[PDB]
Amino acid sequence: RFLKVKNWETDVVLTDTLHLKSTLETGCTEHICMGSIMLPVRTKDQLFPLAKEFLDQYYSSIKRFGSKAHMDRLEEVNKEIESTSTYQLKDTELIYGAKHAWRNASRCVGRIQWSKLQVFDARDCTTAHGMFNYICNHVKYATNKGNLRSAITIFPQRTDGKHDFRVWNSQLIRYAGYKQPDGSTLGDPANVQFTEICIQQGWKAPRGRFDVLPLLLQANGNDPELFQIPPELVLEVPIRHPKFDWFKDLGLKWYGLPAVSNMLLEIGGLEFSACPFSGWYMGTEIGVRDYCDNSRYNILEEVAKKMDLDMRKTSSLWKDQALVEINIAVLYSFQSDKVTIVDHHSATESFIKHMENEYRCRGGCPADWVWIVPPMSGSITPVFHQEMLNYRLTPSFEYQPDPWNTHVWKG
Amino acid sequence: RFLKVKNWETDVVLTDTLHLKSTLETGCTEHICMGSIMLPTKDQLFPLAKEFLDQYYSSIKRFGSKAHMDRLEEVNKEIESTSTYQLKDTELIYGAKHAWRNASRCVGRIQWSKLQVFDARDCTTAHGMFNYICNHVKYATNKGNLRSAITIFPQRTDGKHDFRVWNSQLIRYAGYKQPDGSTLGDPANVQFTEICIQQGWKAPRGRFDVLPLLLQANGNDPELFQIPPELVLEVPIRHPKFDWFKDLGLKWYGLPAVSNMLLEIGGLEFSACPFSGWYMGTEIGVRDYCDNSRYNILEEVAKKMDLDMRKTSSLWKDQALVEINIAVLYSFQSDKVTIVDHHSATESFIKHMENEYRCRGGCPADWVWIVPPMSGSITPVFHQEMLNYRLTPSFEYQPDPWNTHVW
Ligand code: HEM
Ligand code: HEM
Ligand SMILES: CC(C)(C)ONC(=N)/N=C/CC[C@H](N)C(=O)O
Ligand SMILES: CC(C)(C)ONC(=N)/N=C/CC[C@H](N)C(=O)O
Ligand SMILES: C[C@H](O)[C@H](O)[C@H]1CNc2nc(N)[nH]c(=O)c2N1
Ligand SMILES: C[C@H](O)[C@H](O)[C@H]1CNc2nc(N)[nH]c(=O)c2N1
Ligand SMILES: [Zn+2]
Repeated sequence: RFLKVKNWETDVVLTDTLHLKSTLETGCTEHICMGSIMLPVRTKDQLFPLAKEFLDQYYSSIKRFGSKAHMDRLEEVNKEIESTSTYQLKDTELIYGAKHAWRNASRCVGRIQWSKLQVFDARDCTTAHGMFNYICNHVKYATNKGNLRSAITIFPQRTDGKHDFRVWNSQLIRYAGYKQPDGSTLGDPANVQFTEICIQQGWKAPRGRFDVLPLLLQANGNDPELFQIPPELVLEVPIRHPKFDWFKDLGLKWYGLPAVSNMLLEIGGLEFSACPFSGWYMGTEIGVRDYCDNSRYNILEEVAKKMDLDMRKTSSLWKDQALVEINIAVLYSFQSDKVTIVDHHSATESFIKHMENEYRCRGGCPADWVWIVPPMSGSITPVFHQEMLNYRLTPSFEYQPDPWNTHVWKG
Repeated sequence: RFLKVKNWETDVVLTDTLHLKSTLETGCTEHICMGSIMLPTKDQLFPLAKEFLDQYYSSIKRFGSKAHMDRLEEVNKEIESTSTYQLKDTELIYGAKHAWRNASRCVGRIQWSKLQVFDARDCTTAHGMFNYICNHVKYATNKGNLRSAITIFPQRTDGKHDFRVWNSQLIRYAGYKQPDGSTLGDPANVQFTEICIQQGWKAPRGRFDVLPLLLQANGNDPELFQIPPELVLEVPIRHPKFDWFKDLGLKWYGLPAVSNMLLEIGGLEFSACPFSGWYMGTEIGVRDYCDNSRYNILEEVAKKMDLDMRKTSSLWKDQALVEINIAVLYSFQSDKVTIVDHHSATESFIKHMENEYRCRGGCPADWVWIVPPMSGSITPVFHQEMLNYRLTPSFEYQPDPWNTHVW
């Protein structure tokens, strides 16, 4: 079966055959579309087919399908599964797998870069202090003094589900949030619960508006331990505006390295529950979502006030005006400090070229429109006008429950 | 089978049960989501009529009453005898209001119960269609105080006597390709404009020419008619702070009136059912003005503002976009023509969704269409999970009649 997608701006039609290789479910049926829903211990039984599927994919990628080397590796993995009930990936397969999980990540607009990912193998790690050291190294390598380099660090895979490696932080670098007794929040409201955990674990909080959170790291199913990332390793950018000189007096800054640390990487049926990965920011992530969501720093009012916009009626589009100015400031600030950032026009234009390339060479590109379209100026970006098909390919990044909801405390 | 939708800004969770009555299919499967794709007999008819009459009698609290049974009996008799049936006025009005209520792509549905339904099932000629349409235009326009309306022409019979309005909206601007290679007027309408010219329209060959109506009665060849200019309320576009903005010479029409969809009620198909409400500002200022394949005016506006257009990261497009949209709203408001901004409309839709969840058990909604085409995440609909499913009565797409019609 072939499926066609059309761009309604250009009339370019593309044909998808890659969706035939999709195995996992979407959440949708013939009777309900769940496309806007945010979120819609294995036996040998299920493990060998998943491993075989993966190694067939790997050996095809390297022009070695059906080779002696291919056959010997299936045999070796099969015996390892029946003998030990799991298996170990070769380094080459781990690299291939991690790059493909990114290539397959349908919510990711940055995937033109997928083949340039630095994979750090941390599968020899055994303790939280060991995890801390690997994570400092990733941050320093990825940051590269502002010339950001995409990277992933991969800790040991799940075994019995009782010995999991987890990074409890949702990102390696994030700011603390504090709920005040009057009901207001200081800092980032998204991180209040996590910040309360850290404090309970013994972090002494500076209690300001941009406190970089400590790492909370669980090795081998043990209780997590706290570590402060060396401040000299945390690159930050003070936010100012090219024309408005009062903008700096808002006291805003943000960190340069966006590093997702709470997802699960699945490769060939193996589950890597700690696999922090990092790229670089698209400006709207900070300027639209982190600053202007009502449930985040919520700075629209204060900015619009300073601009003396007409705030008595929404139809003045005061929020829209302030929104654009904030986003100019974020891009200006990062570019001026020589910290890698991409604007939403450049990023979406690149994605469309990536997507067309993938259709030609791969037969498809799964993509989640809801996530790919930027949270401001949607229809003046080419992706708004592009029909996409969303389906799930493995290797993949997957959500997993927050570890505080499932952890068995040792004491 | 019982489904939750969460708002991520407010944490409010709603439970959807209404989807279980979903009839038509979505295009999606368990393997693939098609959420962003724009267009994914006697024995057939009786269950459809029954399903509809059942929800109708339920709505007037008369389910299982004799009057309910008797109507079902009568229609069954009528289908058996005539192969079709005729809706009572009460059913027709209920059906059209509900087709709007069920429109998953419509952010304006808080208004769904206030719909003036004009029964045109007695219409027989293109001239009668023109008459009904002028009356709808004048009624809905109401000197700028717009009122929602639908006009319903006769239902499909054997399918070779279809009533159709060939136009995609009652009021739109012409488009002409030039020797230049550029396009004058609205490029969306270039093809329909050619069809009009080939049918005999003398086009005045300008940027904002109101197109003539091309009306097909009774499967006959369609015919041209000019809407009385005095019935077409238009708005010149100026800006509350930029004096040069009026120099661009932009205008738009006050009445958005979709005229190419098919209304399905109780299995009956109404192939000509033009309907109208009023504009949300972004439809004109973001889509009609700034789409690359529409009037595409961002470049000209940015220049006049003297923005740095050397690099995408200055956000010059985004800046001009906001200004264009301020100017659309200001202009309609100044001229006392109903318009709604995207903040107000989306806020209303959230309130409507809650009402529907509470009173009906859900609200089919298509997030891809509901979230405005600018400033998505600063509107509350961005953060609201929505379930998309197909309920009937419904408005459906149908093929353009020039691809179907036999001359
Ligand atoms: C290279 C620079 C990159 C840019 C500009 C980029 C851009 C983005 C953006 C804007 C989102 C949506 C984020 C949000 O709204 O929270 C995203 C999601 C995602 N990206 Fe990329 N990305 C990049 C690199 C990567 C890398 C290196 C990986 C993994 C190796 C990755 C995997 C994903 C995944 C798994 C998601 C979905 C996360 C979720 O569901 O919350 N990205 N990316
Ligand atoms: C009262 C004022 C109304 C407002 C502000 C409103 C708002 C909108 C908006 C912004 C769209 C998306 C249009 C587009 O992007 O092309 C839409 C689509 C839709 N609306 Fe409403 N609407 C209103 C009245 C109505 C009425 C009176 C009906 C039917 C009786 C209706 C049925 C629909 C349908 C069927 C669509 C989807 C059409 C398509 O797929 O192209 N609307 N509406
Ligand atoms: C971590 C990752 C995906 C590799 O980098 N990509 C990226 N630009 N952003 C991902 C999430 C960042 C999040 N939106 C934030 O604003 O902190
Ligand atoms: C009833 C009706 C016609 C849907 O009104 N709704 C509306 N505000 N617009 C719908 C389509 C109009 C189209 N987006 C336009 O910008 O011309
Ligand atoms: C409910 C809805 O799916 C949710 O708000 C999504 C919308 N699209 C998004 N897109 C991106 N990139 N990131 C997000 O957090 C979201 N949030
Ligand atoms: C490809 C994509 O589905 C298409 O561009 C849609 C996106 N969302 C939309 N939303 C509305 N309200 N109107 C539209 O025309 C579209 N176009
Ligand atoms: Zn779907």
